[PDB]
Amino acid sequence: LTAEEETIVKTVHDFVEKQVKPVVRELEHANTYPEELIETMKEIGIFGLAIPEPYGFGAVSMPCYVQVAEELARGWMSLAGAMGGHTVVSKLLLLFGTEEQKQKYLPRMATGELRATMALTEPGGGSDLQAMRTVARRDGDDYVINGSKTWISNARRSDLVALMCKTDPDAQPAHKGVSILLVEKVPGFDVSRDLPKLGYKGVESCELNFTDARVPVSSLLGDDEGRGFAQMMKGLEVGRLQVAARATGVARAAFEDALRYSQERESFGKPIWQHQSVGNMLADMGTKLYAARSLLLSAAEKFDAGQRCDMEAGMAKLFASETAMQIALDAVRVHGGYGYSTEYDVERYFRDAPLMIVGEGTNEIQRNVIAKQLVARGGLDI
Amino acid sequence: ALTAEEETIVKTVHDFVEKQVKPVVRELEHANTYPEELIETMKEIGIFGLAIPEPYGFGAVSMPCYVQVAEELARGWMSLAGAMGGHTVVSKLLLLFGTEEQKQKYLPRMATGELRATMALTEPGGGSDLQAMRTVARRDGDDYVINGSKTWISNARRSDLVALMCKTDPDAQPAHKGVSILLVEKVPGFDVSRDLPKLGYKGVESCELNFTDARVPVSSLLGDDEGRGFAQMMKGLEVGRLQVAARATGVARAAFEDALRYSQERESFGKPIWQHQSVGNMLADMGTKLYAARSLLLSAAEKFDAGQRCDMEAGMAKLFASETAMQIALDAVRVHGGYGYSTEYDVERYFRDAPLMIVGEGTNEIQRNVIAKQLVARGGLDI
Amino acid sequence: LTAEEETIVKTVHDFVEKQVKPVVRELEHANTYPEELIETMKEIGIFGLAIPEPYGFGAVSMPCYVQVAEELARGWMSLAGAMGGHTVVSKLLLLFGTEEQKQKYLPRMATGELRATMALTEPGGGSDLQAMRTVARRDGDDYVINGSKTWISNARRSDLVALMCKTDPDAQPAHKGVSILLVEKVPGFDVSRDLPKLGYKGVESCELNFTDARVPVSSLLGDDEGRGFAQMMKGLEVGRLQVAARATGVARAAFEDALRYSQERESFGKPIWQHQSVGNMLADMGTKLYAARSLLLSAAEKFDAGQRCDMEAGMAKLFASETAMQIALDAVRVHGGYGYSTEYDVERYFRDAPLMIVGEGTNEIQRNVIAKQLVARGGLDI
Amino acid sequence: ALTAEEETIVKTVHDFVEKQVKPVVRELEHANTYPEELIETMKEIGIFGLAIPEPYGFGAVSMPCYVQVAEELARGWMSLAGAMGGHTVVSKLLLLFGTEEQKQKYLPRMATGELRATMALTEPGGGSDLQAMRTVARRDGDDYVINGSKTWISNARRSDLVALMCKTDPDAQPAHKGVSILLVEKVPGFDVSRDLPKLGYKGVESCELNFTDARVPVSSLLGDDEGRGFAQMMKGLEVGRLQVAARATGVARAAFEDALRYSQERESFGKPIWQHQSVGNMLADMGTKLYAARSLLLSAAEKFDAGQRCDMEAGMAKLFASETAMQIALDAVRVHGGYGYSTEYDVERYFRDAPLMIVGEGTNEIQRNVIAKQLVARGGLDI
Ligand SMILES: Cc1cc2c(cc1C)N(C[C@H](O)[C@H](O)[C@H](O)COP(=O)(O)OP(=O)(O)OC[C@H]1O[C@@H](n3cnc4c(N)ncnc43)[C@H](O)[C@@H]1O)c1[nH]c(=O)[nH]c(=O)c1N2
Ligand SMILES: Cc1cc2c(cc1C)N(C[C@H](O)[C@H](O)[C@H](O)COP(=O)(O)OP(=O)(O)OC[C@H]1O[C@@H](n3cnc4c(N)ncnc43)[C@H](O)[C@@H]1O)c1[nH]c(=O)[nH]c(=O)c1N2
Ligand SMILES: Cc1cc2c(cc1C)N(C[C@H](O)[C@H](O)[C@H](O)COP(=O)(O)OP(=O)(O)OC[C@H]1O[C@@H](n3cnc4c(N)ncnc43)[C@H](O)[C@@H]1O)c1[nH]c(=O)[nH]c(=O)c1N2
Ligand SMILES: Cc1cc2c(cc1C)N(C[C@H](O)[C@H](O)[C@H](O)COP(=O)(O)OP(=O)(O)OC[C@H]1O[C@@H](n3cnc4c(N)ncnc43)[C@H](O)[C@@H]1O)c1[nH]c(=O)[nH]c(=O)c1N2
Repeated sequence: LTAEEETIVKTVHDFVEKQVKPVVRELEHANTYPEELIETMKEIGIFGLAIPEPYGFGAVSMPCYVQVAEELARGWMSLAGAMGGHTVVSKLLLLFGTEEQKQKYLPRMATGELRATMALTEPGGGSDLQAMRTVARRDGDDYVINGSKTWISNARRSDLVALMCKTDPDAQPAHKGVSILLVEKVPGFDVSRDLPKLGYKGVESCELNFTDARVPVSSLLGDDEGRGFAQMMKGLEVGRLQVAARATGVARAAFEDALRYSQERESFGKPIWQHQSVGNMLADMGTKLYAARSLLLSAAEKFDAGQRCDMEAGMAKLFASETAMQIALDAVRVHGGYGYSTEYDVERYFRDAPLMIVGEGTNEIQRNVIAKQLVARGGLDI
Repeated sequence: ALTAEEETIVKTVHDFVEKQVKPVVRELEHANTYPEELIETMKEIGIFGLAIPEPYGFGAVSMPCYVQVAEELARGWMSLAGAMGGHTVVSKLLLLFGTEEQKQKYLPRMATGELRATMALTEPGGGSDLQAMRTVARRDGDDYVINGSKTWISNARRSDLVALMCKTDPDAQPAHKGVSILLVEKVPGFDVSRDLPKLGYKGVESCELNFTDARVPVSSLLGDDEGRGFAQMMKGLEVGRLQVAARATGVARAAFEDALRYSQERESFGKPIWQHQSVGNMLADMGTKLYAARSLLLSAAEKFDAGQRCDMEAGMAKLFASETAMQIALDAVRVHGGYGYSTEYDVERYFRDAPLMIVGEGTNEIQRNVIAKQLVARGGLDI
Repeated sequence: LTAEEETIVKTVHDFVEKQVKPVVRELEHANTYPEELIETMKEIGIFGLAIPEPYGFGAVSMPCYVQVAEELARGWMSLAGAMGGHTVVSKLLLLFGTEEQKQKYLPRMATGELRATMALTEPGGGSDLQAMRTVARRDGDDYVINGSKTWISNARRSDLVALMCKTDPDAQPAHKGVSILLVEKVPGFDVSRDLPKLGYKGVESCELNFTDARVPVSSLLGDDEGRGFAQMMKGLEVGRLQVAARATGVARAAFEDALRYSQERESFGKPIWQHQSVGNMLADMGTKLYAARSLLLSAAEKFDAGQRCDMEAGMAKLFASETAMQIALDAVRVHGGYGYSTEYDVERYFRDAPLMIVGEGTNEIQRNVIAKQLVARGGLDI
Repeated sequence: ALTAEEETIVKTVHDFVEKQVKPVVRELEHANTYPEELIETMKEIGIFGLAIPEPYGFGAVSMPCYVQVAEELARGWMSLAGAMGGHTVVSKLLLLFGTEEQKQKYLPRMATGELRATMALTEPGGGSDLQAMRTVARRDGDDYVINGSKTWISNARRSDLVALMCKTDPDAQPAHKGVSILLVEKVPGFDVSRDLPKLGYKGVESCELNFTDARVPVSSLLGDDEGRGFAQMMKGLEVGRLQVAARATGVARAAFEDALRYSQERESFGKPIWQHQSVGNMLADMGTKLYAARSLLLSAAEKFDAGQRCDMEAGMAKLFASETAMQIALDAVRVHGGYGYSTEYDVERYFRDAPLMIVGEGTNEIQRNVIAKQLVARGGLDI
C-alpha cells in the first residue's frame, strides 16, 4: 500500500483500539445504536472510501478497502456492516449512474451526510429474486411502487435505498422486467419494523413496505430499465469482498482473544497452549486465518488490477465466512466455561459469525455461483 | 423394553413439553426468567425422583428411560434438563456411597423436588485441574470448617444441598487422597454470590460460591472415609455424562425437527427447498448423525443398566452427542436462511445452547483424554 | 443373539484370525483370487446365511448377518464383497421368485455351489438406471438380450446374474419397462474384461456384453414384467446393511492396528498414545466407530422386527462408509511414515474404504434418497 | 513479478509435464520404474540448479518461481518433485553454512544434476524424536567414524552426497548441542540397504541406510563447528516445507482439473453432472480451498524472498496445502463415481500420493506443535 493508504488503515486500527473496544460490550449488549462511533467513522472518511474526485476525497485501492473493513469488523462486526451496503451503492452509482445522479448523491454519501443501503430481499425470498413481488409502475413522470422488502440493514438511518424491483412484471424474458431504483424517503415508503437478531446488534435491519410510493422516473439507476440483475452482479464483486473482510475481521478478533487467553490461563502446571489439544486448535485457527486473508488479499489485487475477479470474490466470501465460524467456535472452546460467559468477547464473535454465512447471500447459493463460474472459466486462473 | 410406566413417563414429559413448555419458552428464555411454574410441574411429574428407589422414593426408572426423559425435556428447553442433572448425580452418589442416615435424611425430599441438590466441583482457578482446587475443609472438633470458592455452579440458589468436592487433607500423599465430597447445606458462611451471565442455558442460574469459616458437622462427609472424592465422582460421571449426552440429543432433535419442517414450508425457484440438493444433503447428514448419536446413547444407557462396564461408553456418548448437536444446530440455522438469524425463530436458541454441553459440562478436550486412556486400559472397543 | 448365532459369528472370527490374516497380504498384493478361503467360506455356510429351510440350513437373523459380514471385512474387505451381491440375489429370490426358481437355484446357492451377483450398472451410468440401454426382447419362449454392464463384481465366478434390463424400452411410464432377469452363462453373454482397481483386490469386477443372448422367458424374476425397480429397492435394505457392515469391518481393522501401534511405538520418552494429538485421534476414531456400529445394529434389529428400515439401512451405509474412510486415513497418520509402507496393513484399509463410498451406489445418491425418505416419514422414528 | 526467464522456466516445466510426463506416467508409476529419461530432461532444464547462484550455477530463481516449478512438476507426477526436493534443501544448506571449499566441491555438479544430494535425518526408531537418534560420528584422527542407521531416505541410491544428521557428541550438555550435519559420500561402510515398498511416491526410491565403521574426513562437517545441526536444519526446513506445500498444491491442481473436466463430460439424469448441486458443491469447495492454499503458499514464498521472517508461514503452507490436497484427492475420486476406483483413471494415483505430504515429510502433528509455539513466540499473525 502507499503511505497515504497505510495511514488510513492505521487510523482505523487506532480508532478501533482506542474508541470502539472500550465501549462495544455495553452498547452491543443493549442493542444501542453507536451514534458517536458512526459519527467518527464519517469524520475519518469511511463512507467515502470508494468515492473518487470530484465527488469525494478519493477512492482507495481495494486492498486498502478490505483492510479497513477488516479492522472495523475486528472491533465490532456491526460497524463494518454499517458501511457495507453504502459502499456497494457508491460503486453502483459510479459504474451505472447518470451524471445527474452521481452529482446529486455522491458528494453527501462520501461524508456520510447521506447514507445508502441495498434493498433486494423480499419476505418471499432473498435467493430467488426473479420471483420478487415489488413493482414500480410508470405513471406520467413517476414510478408508483407497491411491495415489500425485509432484512434491510441500516434502513432507518439510510435516506437513500437502492431498490431492486419489477418495472415490468410481465417482461419476456423475465429479467428484462427488473430494475434498480434509487429511492428516497417519500410518502408511502414505510420502514415498518426492526427485526430482532442473534448478533449484528446496534445496526437496525428492517421490513420495508411500499404503498403507492411515488418517485420520479429519474430515480432509475442508469438510462435503461431491465439491467438490475446485471448491475447487482457487478455490485457483488465489491459486496462479496467487503463481507469476506468482515469475516476475516471477526476471525482475527476471536483468534487474538484465544491466543492471548491460552497464555494467561494455566492448567496442570502450565499455560494451556502447551496442552497439544489447545495448541492444535490455535495452530489450525491461525493457519486457516492466514489462508483466508491470503485469498482475500489476492482477490482484492485482482479487482484492483482490473482483471476478472467475480469468482475470486465469491470464493473469498465463502472461505472467510466459513473460516470465521470455525475460528469463533474454537475460540469459545479455548476459553472453557468462560467461553460461555457474556463477560468475555468470544460469545459475541460466535453470535456474529453466522451473519456472513446466511445473511449476506447464503453460502449454498454462493457455491452454486462458483460452480457455474468454474465451468465458464475452465478452472482457476493459474 | 421399557415397562408400561416407563413409556408413559416419556410420553407425559413429551406432552408437557409440547403443551406447557413450548408456548412460553421464548418469552421466559429471552427474559432470563426462572421458570418456576414449569419446574413445579416437573416436580409433580416425578422428574427429581427418577433415580430414587423405594423406600425413599416412588422408584428408580431404568437408565434408558432416564435418558429419554432428559432428552424430551432438552428438546423443549435445554435449561429444564439442566435443572435436574446435578440433582440426579447427587441422588446417585447418595445411593452408592451415603450412610443410611444420609440417605434417609435427604432422598425422600429430593425425590419430590422439595429439596434440590447440585454438584460443586469447578473452581475459578480451574474446572479441569481439580487436584489444584483451593477449597479446603478442615476438621475442628465435630465440624468441618470450609474455606474457599467454586464457580459456574448450576442451580446453586434453588438447591439447598450441595455436594462439595474439597480438600480434607491438602497435604495428602498421594495428593489425590486428600479430596473428599461433603454434603453441605446453606449454613452461615456459605455465600451464593452472583448469577453469572451466559450465552444460553438461560432461566437456570449458575453461580459463584464463597465459603468463609463455614461450619458443617463431620457427618456431612459422603461415605465413612475421607479421600475418596475422585473415585466417587468418577462413578457419578457415568450418570452425568449420559444425562449431558441426552441433553445434546434433545437439542439436536429440536433443531433437526425445525429444519426439516421449514424445508417443506419454504419454497424457492419453484419448489420446497429440501428438493435443492444443497439443502436436502444437509437434512440427510443431520438426520443420519442424529440417528448415530441416539443409537450410541441408547447403547450406552443399556450397558449402564445391564450392570456392564459403561464408563468409556458414557464419555463417548457425551463427546459424540455434544459435537453432533453443535453441528446440527448450525446447519438448522443455515436451512432457515436469514430467518435463522432471527430471535423470532427457535434455531438461534439451539445454536446458543449447544456449546454448553461442549465446554461447560467438563470439556470435550478432557473427555477425549479420558477416552484415549480408557481405550488403552480396555484394549479397544467392547466387541 | 442365540447361542447358535453367537457360535456362527465366533466361527467366522476365528476363521479370519487363523486363516485369513496370515495370508491376506500376499494374496491381495498379487491380486490372487482367494480360492481356498472362499471354499472354506462355502463350507461354514457363508453363502446360505439368508436362505431358510427347505432350501438351506436356515436364514440367520440380520443382526447375526451384519456381524458375520463385519468379521469377514475386518480380515479382508474383498471376502465380504464375495458374498454381498449373492446374499442380495438370495433375498430377491425369496421375496419375489416363483416356486420353480427358488427350488432351482436356492439349494445350490446356500452351499455356494452356485454363486450369484447383481448386474445393474451400465457404462453410461450406475446412478441413472432408467437410462439403461440393455434390452430383453421377447421372441417366442425366449428373451433375446442385447447390451452391456460394467463394474460387475464376482462376474466370472458367479454362474447366475440378476440382470436389470428393459423388457419394454418404449413403456410409458418408463418404469413399467424395467425387469430383473436371472441369467445363466449362455452363448452371447461374454464376461469381457477384468477391471483394475485401487483396492477390493482378489475379487474380479467385470464388463459384461450381451450379443443376442437368449434365455428362457422363465428367467424373469417373479410373474410380472416391470417390477425391477421396486424389487431392487427392496433388495437394497439387505444391500445397504451388508455394505455398512463391510465398512464397520474395515474400520475395526484400521482402528485396532492404530490403537495397537500407539502402544508399541514411543517418541519423546513415551508411548505415542500419550501425546494428545495421537490420543485425540484414537478417541475420535473409537467414538465414531462405536456410533457407526450402534446405528448398524439398530437398523439390523428394525429389519429383523419387520419394521420399516429402508431409511435406516441407508443411513447405516452412509455413516459407516464415511466413518471407515475417516478412520482409515487417521490410522495411516498414527503410523507416521510406516502408514505409507505396504509392509503394514493400514495402507490397504485406506485403499479399500473408498469402495463403499463410490462403488456400492454413491453417497451423493444415498443422501438424495435419505432426504426423500425423511420427508415421506416426517422425521426420525422416535 | 516473475522475471522473463522465471515465467519461461515455469512454462517450460508445464510443457514438459504435458508432452513428456503425462503420456508415460501411468505405465512407469504402475510398474515402479525409475523415470531415468524424465529425470535426465529435468537435469537439462536446470531443475537441480534452481537454488544455486553464480559462480557455482547459472542462477538461483526466486522462491515464488521455485514453488511454481515444484508445483508444475508435482501436478504431472508427485515423484518428480520429490526427486529434487531434498537436493534443493542440501543446496541451500551448503550456501548458508558450507565452507568455500565445500561449496566449490559440490555446488557446480549439483546445479547440473551430475551430482545429486539428499537429506538423511529419519531413523528407524523415530523421525520426529530426532534427539533420540542413534547414528553417531566419532572423531578418530582426521576422520569421523560413522555408525548407525537411517530409514525412509528418498533418492538415497541415485544421490551420491547425503547430508547426514548425526551425533558428533552423544554426551553433550545440553544434549541438542551434540548433533551435527556431515556431508557424506558413498564411502566403504555406507550401505544403501533396500528400496522400501510404498503406497505412492513410486518411481523414486526410499531406502534404509546402514553405516558400519564408515570413515569420512572431518572436512565433511557442514560448517566450522560441531553441534549446530538442529539450527541448520530449521533453516533448511523453510525451503523444505515450502517445496512440500508446492507438491501438495500441484497434486491438488491435478485432482481438481480432472474432476472439473470429468464433471462436464459425464452426464446423468439428462445433464452434465456438475449441474447436480451435490457435485457442483464439491467442485466449488475444492476450487475454493485450492485457491486458498495457493494464495497462502505464494504469500509465504514472497516473504521468504523479501527476507522477512517466514518460518511459521512455511509450516502453515505445508500444513494447509497437504491437508487440502488429501481432501481434494478424495473428492475427485467421488466426482468420478465408480471410475474413481479404476487404475485406468488418474484420480486414484493422486489419492495414493497425497498422504505422503501429510505423514512422510515431517508429520502434520509435529507441524501443528511447531506452529503453536511459533504463534506464541510471535504473538500472533504478521498483520
Ligand atoms: C453454564 C455452566 C454451568 C456449569 C458449568 C459451566 C458452565 C459454563 N460447570 C463448569 C464446567 O464444568 C467447567 O467450565 C469445565 O470443567 C471447564 O473448566 P474451565 O472453564 O476451568 O476450563 P479450563 O481452564 O480447565 O480449560 C480451558 C481450555 O483448556 C483445555 N484444557 C485444560 N486442561 C487441559 C489438558 N490437560 N489437556 C488438554 N486440554 C486442556 C480445556 O479443554 C479448554 O479448552 C459446572 N461445574 C460444576 O462443578 N458444577 C456445575 O453445576 C457446573 N455447571
Ligand atoms: C441481519 C441480516 C441483514 C441483512 C440480510 C439478512 C440478515 C439476516 N439480508 C437478507 C439476506 O441476504 C437473505 O437472508 C439471504 O439472501 C437468504 O435469503 P432467504 O432467507 O430468503 O433464504 P432462502 O429462503 O432463499 O433459502 C433458505 C435456504 O434454502 C437454501 N436455498 C434456497 N434456494 C436454493 C437453491 N436454488 N439451491 C440451493 N439452496 C437453496 C438457502 O441457501 C438457505 O439454506 C439483506 N438483504 C438485503 O437485500 N439487504 C440487506 O441489507 C440485508 N441485510
Ligand atoms: C516415502 C517417504 C519418504 C521420506 C520419508 C518418509 C516417507 C514415508 N521421510 C521420513 C519422514 O520424515 C518420517 O516418516 C516422519 O518424520 C515421521 O516419522 P515416523 O514415521 O518415525 O513417525 P513417529 O514414530 O515420530 O510418529 C508416529 C505418530 O505419532 C505422532 N507423534 C510423534 N511424536 C509426537 C509428539 N511429540 N506430539 C504429537 N504427536 C507425535 C506422529 O505425528 C505420528 O502420528 C524422510 N526422512 C528423511 O530424513 N529423509 C527423506 O528423504 C525422507 N523421505
Ligand atoms: C469395484 C466396484 C464394484 C462394483 C461397482 C463399482 C465398483 C467401482 N458397482 C458399480 C457402482 O454401483 C457404480 O459405480 C455406482 O452406481 C456409481 O455409478 P457411476 O460410476 O456410473 O456414477 P455416476 O456417473 O452415476 O455419477 C458420477 C458422480 O456424479 C454423482 N451423481 C450422479 N448423478 C447424480 C444426481 N442425480 N445427484 C447428485 N449427484 C449425482 C455421483 O454421486 C458421482 O459423484 C457395481 N454395480 C453393479 O451393478 N454390480 C456390482 O457388482 C458392482 N460392484
